[PDB]
Amino acid sequence: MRGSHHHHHHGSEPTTPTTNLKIYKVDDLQKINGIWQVRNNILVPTDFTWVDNGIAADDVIEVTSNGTRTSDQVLQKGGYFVINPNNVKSVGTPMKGSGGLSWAQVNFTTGGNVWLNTTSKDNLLYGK
Repeated sequence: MRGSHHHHHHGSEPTTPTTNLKIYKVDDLQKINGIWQVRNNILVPTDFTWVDNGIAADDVIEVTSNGTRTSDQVLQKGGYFVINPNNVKSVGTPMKGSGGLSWAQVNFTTGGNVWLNTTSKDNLLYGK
């Protein structure tokens, strides 16, 4: 209503950043909560709370071994991926449960809440 009208477009000429979102490991992804969910042996040795600790793959973007973002467009487990940071709202507070480590609530685009073994901040961002 009040000053709520404002349209803007992005840029088609992105420079060379220094914080490239390193690869993830698609160790196991299932149709979870009506949304494809992802797991990696690093952040998900096993037992990714499909509930919310599982990554709604839709929220992320599968990259190729070289780190190529959105190569196929359709996520698939058994490889690697990259969580679209732009689809990312933020990286939330961690919680110990999926095994014993630290799994943090990251706020993604579609799945909203998406947990990941947060035993590394560069984990989500980079996959550490």
